[PDB]
Amino acid sequence: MMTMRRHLLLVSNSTLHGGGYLEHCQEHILKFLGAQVKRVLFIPYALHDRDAYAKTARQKFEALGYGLDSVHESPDPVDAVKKAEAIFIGGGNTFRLLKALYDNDLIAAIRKRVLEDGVPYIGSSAGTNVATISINTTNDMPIVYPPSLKALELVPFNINPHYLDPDGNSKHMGETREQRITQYHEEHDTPPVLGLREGCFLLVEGDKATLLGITRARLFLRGKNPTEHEPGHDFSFLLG
Amino acid sequence: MMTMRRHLLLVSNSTLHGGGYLEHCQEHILKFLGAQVKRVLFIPYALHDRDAYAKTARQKFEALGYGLDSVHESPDPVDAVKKAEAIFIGGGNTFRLLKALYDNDLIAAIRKRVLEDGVPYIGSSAGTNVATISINTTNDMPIVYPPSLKALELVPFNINPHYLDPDGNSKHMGETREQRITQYHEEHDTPPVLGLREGCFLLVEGDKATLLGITRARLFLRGKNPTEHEPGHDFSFLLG
Ligand SMILES: N[C@@H](CC(=O)O)C(=O)O
Ligand SMILES: N[C@@H](CC(=O)O)C(=O)O
Ligand SMILES: [Ca+2]
Ligand SMILES: [Ca+2]
Repeated sequence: MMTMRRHLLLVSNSTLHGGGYLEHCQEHILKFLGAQVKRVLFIPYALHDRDAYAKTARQKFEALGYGLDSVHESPDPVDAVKKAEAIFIGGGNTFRLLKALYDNDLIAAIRKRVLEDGVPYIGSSAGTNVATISINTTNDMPIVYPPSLKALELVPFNINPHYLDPDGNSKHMGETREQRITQYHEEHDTPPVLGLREGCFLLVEGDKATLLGITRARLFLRGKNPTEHEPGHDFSFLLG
Repeated sequence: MMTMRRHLLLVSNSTLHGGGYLEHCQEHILKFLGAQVKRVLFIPYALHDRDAYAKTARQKFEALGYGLDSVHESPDPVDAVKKAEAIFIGGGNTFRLLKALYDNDLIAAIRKRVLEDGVPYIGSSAGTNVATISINTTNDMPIVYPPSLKALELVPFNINPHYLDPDGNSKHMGETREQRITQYHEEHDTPPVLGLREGCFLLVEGDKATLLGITRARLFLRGKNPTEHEPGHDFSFLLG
């Protein structure tokens, strides 16, 4: 089971407006990884310029006291995952990210490292999407075609990051985020969808899940009214 | 070739705020279908309640002087397409729509009816997406998984419907529509992306294409600055 093995920090978004990269969650990253993790394995696949992405993430994690290895600089990404002390998958285009995880044979390897070996996993945004059962509730454009929407399944429910309340000033006739999720929940056997607004994130420790941050999360359950939850809320019931 | 065979009316959105279903484009529908088309074959697959969707579309098209058959009430959808005088694919969830076109074996049948038999095609929003080479530039959530993102290819370029200018009042850190398309244009061999704002639509007659409506279209070319185009603009250069 998961009880003493699963460690996830699932961030909705990397940056608050006017703030620094990972600044709003930097204390939680520090607590989550702890003092005994020396190096973090970064996965930059969600963005096109992997070199510049790794440089940005390395600057921040080195400022936090961690070395940073990018899997795109490893000659054997599978081996890099098998040796990682901690894994951070950054945001970007979720379809591009998931296809690249499949293309580099990393789905099973990351699953084993996190769920069986207890290696801590950080996701930001698209990296949070691929931590879930599937990317059915990403906001991103399908710029490439992954072989499946199934992802790492580190948790069995879906997440909608960057969750956005409807705009009352708006005459735009496109779907609201809630309307899009409602349509998902018309399809067969779909699981709960956790809408993490920007500024909030989910800490998973075994079979415990906790909302952290400074904003509310909107939970979408199939056939039910959406419910709103304050930082500190216990989401353990979403875990098996 | 296409010169005297292809007839498309590609609408960005069905309804102006405060207006009626297809009201803003109803005159163009009338000119496009003409007086000799008696019945329109409707494809409601983009929405979950196909019965209610067909009822809504039937009310409008009957008010415009056309009978309406919904392919979801046909016992052989392929045969219904082969006999259609005109085809209208309505908006909804583009992934759900495309998967259902594939599931009902309608991609080839619709392609033949439109491109070889000269049958007029109307798309609205998601129905405009599936008229293009692929649905890579839909705004919709991947609530189901079609076998491919390739669509009808009635035109060889991509369309982004409901195109939305960035919000200057907004502190939301999610991608702007332009940022999403730019990422598409980082992938290999991608074609032009026509951003149809709400209120504008594309009329295709053979190898001629014209912007119609009351709003501007933003054209995205790979590696180039986006360009803005007024109603009446000649987009024929996007066609082969
Ligand atoms: N593209 C987003 C993910 C999403 O909104 O689904 C990000 O990684 O920032
Ligand atoms: N879901 C939209 C299509 C899109 O925005 O891509 C519609 O059919 O209205
Ligand atoms: Ca991010
Ligand atoms: Ca529509």
